[PDB]
Amino acid sequence: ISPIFQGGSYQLNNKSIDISSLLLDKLSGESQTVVMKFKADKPNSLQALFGLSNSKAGFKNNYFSIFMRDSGEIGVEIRDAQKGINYLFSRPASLWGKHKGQAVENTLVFVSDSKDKTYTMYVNGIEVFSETVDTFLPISNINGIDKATLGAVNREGKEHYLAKGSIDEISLFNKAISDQEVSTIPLSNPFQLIFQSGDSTQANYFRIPTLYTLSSGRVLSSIDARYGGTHDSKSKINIATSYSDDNGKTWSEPIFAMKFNDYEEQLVYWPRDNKLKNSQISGSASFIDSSIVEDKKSGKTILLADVMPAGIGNNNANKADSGFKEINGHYYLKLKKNGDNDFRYTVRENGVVYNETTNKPTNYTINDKYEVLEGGKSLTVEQYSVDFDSGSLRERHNGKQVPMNVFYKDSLFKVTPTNYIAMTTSQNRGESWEQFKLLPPFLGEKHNGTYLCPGQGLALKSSNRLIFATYTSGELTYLISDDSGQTWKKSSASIPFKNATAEAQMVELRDGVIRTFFRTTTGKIAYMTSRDSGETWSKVSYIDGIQQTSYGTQVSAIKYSQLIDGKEAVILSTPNSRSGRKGGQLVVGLVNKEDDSIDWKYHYDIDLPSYGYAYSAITELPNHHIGVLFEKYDSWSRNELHLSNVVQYIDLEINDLT
Ligand SMILES: Cc1cccc(CNCCS(=O)(=O)O)c1
Repeated sequence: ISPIFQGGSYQLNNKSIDISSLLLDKLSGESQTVVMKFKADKPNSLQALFGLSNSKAGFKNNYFSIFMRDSGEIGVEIRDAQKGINYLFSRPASLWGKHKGQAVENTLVFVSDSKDKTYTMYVNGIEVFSETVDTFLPISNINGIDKATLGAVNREGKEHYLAKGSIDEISLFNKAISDQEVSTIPLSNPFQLIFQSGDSTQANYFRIPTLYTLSSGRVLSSIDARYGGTHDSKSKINIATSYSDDNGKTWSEPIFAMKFNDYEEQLVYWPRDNKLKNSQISGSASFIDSSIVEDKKSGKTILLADVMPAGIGNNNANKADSGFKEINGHYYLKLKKNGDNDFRYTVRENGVVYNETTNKPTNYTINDKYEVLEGGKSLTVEQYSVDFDSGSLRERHNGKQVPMNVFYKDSLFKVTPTNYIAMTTSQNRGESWEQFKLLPPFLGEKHNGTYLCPGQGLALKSSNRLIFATYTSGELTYLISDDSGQTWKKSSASIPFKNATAEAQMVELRDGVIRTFFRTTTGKIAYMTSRDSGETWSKVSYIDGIQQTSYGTQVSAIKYSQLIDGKEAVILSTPNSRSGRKGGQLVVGLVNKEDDSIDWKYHYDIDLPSYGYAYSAITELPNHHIGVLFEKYDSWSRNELHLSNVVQYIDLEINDLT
């Protein structure tokens, strides 16, 4: 259908534009669609892009508006005082501001549908809200409407919510266009989605992106596929992967590298209201925090992730037990059988479940998949599904049986409720993944395991050494293998922090010289250096010129392959901010060969200082461009939980950065 109104090249410089004569007498019926292509690289704190209002005295709360905040939030108000209706819908972190230093044209599609009593907002190809009401209010049917306005809302004859930006195109339709029709509206996105709502994972949310370039040129990515909102475990979370064989231009339909089946994989819209947003899937096993490395010698790709048994996360992680028992200098996974008050069982060699009280083996064994078998026959449990239909979250048996896994809540045998580390491999560069194995304890029997640093592992260029960084209280604990990850050893490196979330990433500055950048509690990114390929580690220093928050955020890093201003180059990706997770930057450092110090010379703003930027992953693509996959929102803020499609991918070239 044609538009009833179509206009453009409107400059909003804190002066509203009156289009009432053009538009108001065209509006008819109760369903409308607004399509609007706009820029705002210097928004005011709070501004309206489009307004429909009763401007008369005493009717200040009769208007429709499409508004944004300088935090990147978008929303609408639909108010009529006489009808006693005051509707506000919005979603934080829905906008782009800048890309490569040019203002981004955001494509906004708002559908006001009177038949379905539903308001739907799309921005840059992403539905950010869809709200159904019991009492629909057509944006046209607001009492006494007499003004149509761009860049403000006219209330009692005055400009409210004055805007700074521009509207390249605006069109209105006296129809609620279909989801199908919306999909055909052309976009001007600076970004790409690799993982997204409705893909093969069926997770509505995603966190903790990774990126790694394989020697064949294939680019690999892993991520937390988060089902129960964006909450850290406890929840249901699988690890998913996707690859690109064309320098990041297109990406495979994702598959799982790590998954549990105790709970169904469900696409669920998690409540964002204050009473309910902290609802948590509370009985599901899960993974969290993946890290990737490629082993030159075997050609295998290796992926590690944290593992958590049902119910269990960071809060209630057994911080006094590794979950293994030492016997004769060997480690065995402890088990608790349904009905005991203690862990009276171990998984010895060949999965054989073994009674520790009697030292007699049982008729039960554990297969490669951590599944339970009795006399060689495989036991099952009934799966759970979740729903908010009763008003609050319910976790209910769903009728489907799945193999009994010792990480599950309904399992006859259960592991110790603490965090573990799992490892899987792919022989086909991420077209499929093996069953994972648990890594052994490194810090000992009574020490609960370390925490994987998400992102990349490090493959030393001049040898077969593989290193995965992990953290725990008071130290980083690097995991080192020289035999394609068959066996691992630890290299501990003390840090001056207790209970720090010390997510660390490494770059190889030259052959045998590793620098690790890590998150702290001080507001500065820290670093340490190894010169013997990770055997031993320097004292901690800190970077000046970049700010993080007191709680800090993960930082991603690569050694760039090409000299810049004639010097070795490292690239860092991080929020640059002491207030929140925003102001994303790539920072380019030039190495000083006389002392391996780094001059941080170029700062590249991914988008506005006020727009969200959290965890990230960077990689040098085979064409020497830079790929960035990142949380484009504040993943710390309690106001920005459970947003869909905010992990986004962009392509940069070095000259953009400098
Ligand atoms: C439950 C859990 C397991 C392993 C690691 C973590 C850390 N979560 C950090 C993410 S953030 O800084 O809170 O955004 C949590």
